Formats: sequence, structure tokens, C-alpha cells
Amino acid sequence: HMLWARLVGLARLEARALSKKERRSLLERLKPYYTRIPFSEKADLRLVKARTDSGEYEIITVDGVPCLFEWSDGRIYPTLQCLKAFGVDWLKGVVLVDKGAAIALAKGAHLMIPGVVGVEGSFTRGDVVAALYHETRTPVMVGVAEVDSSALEKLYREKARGRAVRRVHRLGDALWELAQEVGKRLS
Ligand SMILES: [K+]
Repeated sequence: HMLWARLVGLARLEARALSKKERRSLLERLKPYYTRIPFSEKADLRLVKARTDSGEYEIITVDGVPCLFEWSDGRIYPTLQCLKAFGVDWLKGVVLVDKGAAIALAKGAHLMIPGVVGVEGSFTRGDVVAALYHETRTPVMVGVAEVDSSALEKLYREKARGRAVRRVHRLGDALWELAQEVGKRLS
């Protein structure tokens, strides 16, 4: 019925199961952007709508865990809670970042090339990737590669300037705070 999240505040909730049509559509829309769809064929998928003081948020829950969201580009992205639940191996790529970059990303910055200390997986410009703090492998941001993985390998090694990854969702953003609270309530 309602939750109260940090930053976002009071949210009035409505939840429902995805229809069979909605489920098939979701799977079709995920397939091109990820190595694997992380959840089981038998997972329970629900759509949660949360209305706060500023507007409406929509999250797809996977067995109750707030995992997926539609962005303004019309593509479906994982929450950081999804990456905790399912790991990161199912993404096309991961970018490892230094401490200064991890902190900046947690504040809401895009990821710049000099903050990159490694690249895992193979991906092209435009692909969905996650940025992880190298030391602990903590996911801090989910976003869109601005360069190919092979290009980024040479660019970070020379500490070239420019944007490596365009941020879509990050640790401590409004969606993150909402997802935290949905997860807390599930517990
Ligand atoms: K799967």
C-alpha cells in the first residue's frame, strides 16, 4: 500500500503480475542487450508502480526483488539490487574503476576514461555495462558504453580524457533509494 524511502520520501504503491503478453514482450526486449537473461523461466514477474511527491516510478520485481526498470531511451536496465541478486556476468561488459571514480559515480557523475582501471567482457558503443569499484567489485553504476571495449582497453591504458560510460542508474540515486525500500519490505 505505502512505503517511506530515504530521499524520495512517502510512496503510494500499486503492484500487479505481468500478463503473459507483457512477460513475452519483456523477454524479447531484454534479449538483444544482455549476454543472458539472469532470472529463471519460472520466476514471478510483477510490475510495481510507486507514486511519490515528485512523480511515478515503475520497477519490475523478480520474485519480489526490485530488478528492472524502463529508461527514457525505451530500453530495460537492471537496478544495482538486481546485480547484487544475480551478479554481473550476464551483462555484456563490466568496467572496473578506481577509488576516486567509484566515489564520483556514487555522487551521480558519468564515468570518465581516466577513472577506468580495467574492462571485462566484450561490448560495443551503446551497450549496457556496469561500473564496479575495482578493489571490492562493488557495482556503483549502470549505464551505456560510449566506446567499444577494445577501444576502451587502449584508452584507459593511456589515461585518455573523455566519457567512458554514460550513467543511467547509480548508487544512492532516487530509483536506488526506492528499490532499497522495496527490498527492505520484502525482507
Ligand atoms: K536465465
